[PDB]
Amino acid sequence: SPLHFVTLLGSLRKASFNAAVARALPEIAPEGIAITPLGSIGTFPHYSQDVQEEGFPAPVLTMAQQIATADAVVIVTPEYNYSVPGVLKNAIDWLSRVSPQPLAGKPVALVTASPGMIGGARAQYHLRQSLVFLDAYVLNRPEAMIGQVTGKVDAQTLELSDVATREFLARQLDALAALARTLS
Amino acid sequence: SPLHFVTLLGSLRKASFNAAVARALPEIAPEGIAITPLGSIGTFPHYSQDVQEEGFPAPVLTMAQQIATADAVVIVTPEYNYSVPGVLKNAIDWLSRVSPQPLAGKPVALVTASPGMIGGARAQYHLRQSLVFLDAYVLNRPEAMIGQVTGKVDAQTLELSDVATREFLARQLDALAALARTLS
Amino acid sequence: PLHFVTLLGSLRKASFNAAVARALPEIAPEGIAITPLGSIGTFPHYSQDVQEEGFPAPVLTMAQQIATADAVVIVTPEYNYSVPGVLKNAIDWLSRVSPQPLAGKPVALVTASPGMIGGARAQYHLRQSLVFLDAYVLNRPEAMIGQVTGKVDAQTLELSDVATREFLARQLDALAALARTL
Amino acid sequence: PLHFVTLLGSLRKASFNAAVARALPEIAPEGIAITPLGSIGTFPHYSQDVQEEGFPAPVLTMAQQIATADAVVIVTPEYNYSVPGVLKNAIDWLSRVSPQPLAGKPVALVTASPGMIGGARAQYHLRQSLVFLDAYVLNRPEAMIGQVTGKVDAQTLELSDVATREFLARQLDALAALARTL
Ligand SMILES: Cc1cc2nc3c(=O)[nH]c(=O)nc-3n(C[C@H](O)[C@H](O)[C@H](O)COP(=O)(O)O)c2cc1C
Ligand SMILES: Cc1cc2nc3c(=O)[nH]c(=O)nc-3n(C[C@H](O)[C@H](O)[C@H](O)COP(=O)(O)O)c2cc1C
Ligand SMILES: Cc1cc2nc3c(=O)[nH]c(=O)nc-3n(C[C@H](O)[C@H](O)[C@H](O)COP(=O)(O)O)c2cc1C
Ligand SMILES: Cc1cc2nc3c(=O)[nH]c(=O)nc-3n(C[C@H](O)[C@H](O)[C@H](O)COP(=O)(O)O)c2cc1C
Ligand SMILES: [Cl-]
Ligand SMILES: [Cl-]
Repeated sequence: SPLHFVTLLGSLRKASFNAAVARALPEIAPEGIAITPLGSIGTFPHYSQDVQEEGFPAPVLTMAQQIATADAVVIVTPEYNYSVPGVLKNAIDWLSRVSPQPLAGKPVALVTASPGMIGGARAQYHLRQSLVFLDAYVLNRPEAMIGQVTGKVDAQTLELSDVATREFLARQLDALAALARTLS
Repeated sequence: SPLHFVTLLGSLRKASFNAAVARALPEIAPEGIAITPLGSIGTFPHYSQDVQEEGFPAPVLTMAQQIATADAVVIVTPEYNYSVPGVLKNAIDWLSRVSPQPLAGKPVALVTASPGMIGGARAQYHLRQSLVFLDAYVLNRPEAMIGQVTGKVDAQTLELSDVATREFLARQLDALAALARTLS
Repeated sequence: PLHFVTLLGSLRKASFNAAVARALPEIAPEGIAITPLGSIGTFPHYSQDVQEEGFPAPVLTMAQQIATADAVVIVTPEYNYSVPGVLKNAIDWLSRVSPQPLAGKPVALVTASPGMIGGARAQYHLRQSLVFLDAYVLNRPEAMIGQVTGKVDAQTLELSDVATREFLARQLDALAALARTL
Repeated sequence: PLHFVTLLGSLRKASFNAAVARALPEIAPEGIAITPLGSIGTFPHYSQDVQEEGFPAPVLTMAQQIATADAVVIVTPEYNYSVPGVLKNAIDWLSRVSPQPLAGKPVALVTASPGMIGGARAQYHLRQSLVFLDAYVLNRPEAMIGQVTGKVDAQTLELSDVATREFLARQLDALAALARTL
């Protein structure tokens, strides 16, 4: 049983640490699980009910269908102002108005990375609150808060090289895989 | 002592109930307090550190200076997916990177309106969490959650006419005024 | 073939949440037996010192009834925009138990309140603790019983409101489907 | 000319948060007297039934020491991603007091933990209750003492760490400025 996971990325900057983390998920995945990245949340317009009425942005239905046809989603994001980046919450707001709504019943795992010690934990719980409304099924264990990320991805090379973080994340994908196969 | 309050609006749609609420604040204000609306959060680009480096969007510094020169801010917003609209969190993310940062030390009052019973309370507390980081001074009492807003603003005329809601909000501005004069 | 237990967050005899909790066995969908756990009020305040002189008997007892239950329904009021301390104290004791009763446990929440918001805030704080305990907490439908005052007979102390009974039976239906699935 | 009281969220003799709480009077900026409130452990579990037979004596006592204090420093661990039930129980009792001691009260929070996060999650849940109580809770600087194990002498039970003592003295400075301002 080959699973397909897609990753949703909360940062827009080229040198993003969270992006480096996301890029590593596919090389980290345990055999039997392919992982690809979704489109950029940066292509979405700001959510407006007027825009919705005129019609859903193509990039939003694209992301909706890729999530819906995926076996699980891994959300990978920094924490902004003790919460979720507004850009990322904005992508969530759009996906939440689609019918059928793509996150409903969808296995979901969260990963946050910060240069600081909290490792973006404040973000994960606000994001959970929204996901309750969307009826996603978010993995409780293990939680992935990557503090001091600056020390875990080597500079100029962009890559996540920290061995223990790769182990941790690889095991989180396994649990996500097990969660998905159990709601199947 | 004449105070000046500005209002930050969380919805983009023309027929927004929260917009109707905001529009009423100035006619509601107690003598000695002028209230004007800020620019639209819809003119901001998605927050990106790359964009920041190239330079702050003009609409962001505009809003920063209007807030900083204001005696207090009233934030008026719907709740999206049990949290703050991503568009509004995105405007918050931008303002948070300005120097000096405009919300630091700023008296702030929150107002949320929902057609439902919760009246957007889930949003107010997530928004508070962010505002702690920004060092804003957000009014505890009275809290303004306007549930069943559909019944409180008359249709086709756009206006907030519910007498008790106007009283409640007018008294919340007074408390905001008292909070501001006390940090002065 | 399905057994649910109820954990109650108010101690006062005339508690609105207690009324709600008593109706659950009555309105439950057939094939579902729902029984009440013991009172959270018999726990001492958590303390690691006390724990190291062995677990309070009722703590092991409740741990036992939860662990071998198919699901837990937590029915509680909201105190100060959050979970009642006494309820949270129960949850704290249970979280230290030998193997921890709530790991993997299907859970539904029900809050009741005289006010507008119906204990909504309490639920989300509770969800955050349940994450750490690896409980599987039902998303839909959420049960917030605001304006409880008019839905419970002031004498008799039974939730009269028919619509509310029907709603809770549906939440039970959903909680069952969550349990069988997991 | 400034008086702060401390409210402690752990009951265990060898509590890391207790160590932190004892250092506060020592490192306090001159002109600031800091004394400990009574133990939250002497409260019974909240109940409206108990309340209607009059408030537990220690509840009125603590209400009294808080109300006439210039500020409160709440020092507590994090239990299950939230506030310890026993601490929350104290807060629950205080919230019902005659006039409520925390309305308008300047407050700083300090959490300590062996782990990375240092009780961060606890603080934000607590802030949500304090909103309803109209406490004025200091934003900057926030004091999360992660990895507390290495900052407190295992024998002696005093927070040895110099940097941490210096940080807390600054938070006290800030809490004072908040108090004089309000
Ligand atoms: C607007 C803004 C808000 C931020 N808020 C937080 C925060 O609340 N907590 C935190 O640890 N870091 C915060 N940061 C710092 C980010 O954690 C850090 O910039 C991180 O590397 C961004 O992730 P990225 O590298 O994937 O872009 C914030 C940064 C910005 C620009
Ligand atoms: C994407 C989206 C998410 C929403 N989330 C919530 C919610 O969590 N709680 C709620 O009560 N209403 C929610 N609503 C409904 C809004 O409360 C309602 O549409 C409101 O009138 C919008 O405010 P406005 O009239 O100022 O635009 C949501 C609406 C949208 C479009
Ligand atoms: C200490 C305390 C705190 C309370 N906090 C809230 C609150 O934050 N929101 C609310 O709607 N009701 C609050 N209430 C009121 C309860 O919702 C109400 O008393 C309810 O009936 C208690 O549940 P019960 O009837 O099952 O005992 C509080 C009550 C007490 C005693
Ligand atoms: C019931 C319980 C729940 C706990 N939950 C957490 C938690 O969520 N996060 C954390 O970092 N530590 C948690 N801890 C560990 C405490 O942070 C640690 O025991 C700390 O030393 C307690 O504070 P104290 O030393 O002052 O008693 C928990 C401990 C207990 C007993
Ligand atoms: Cl930062
Ligand atoms: Cl809706």
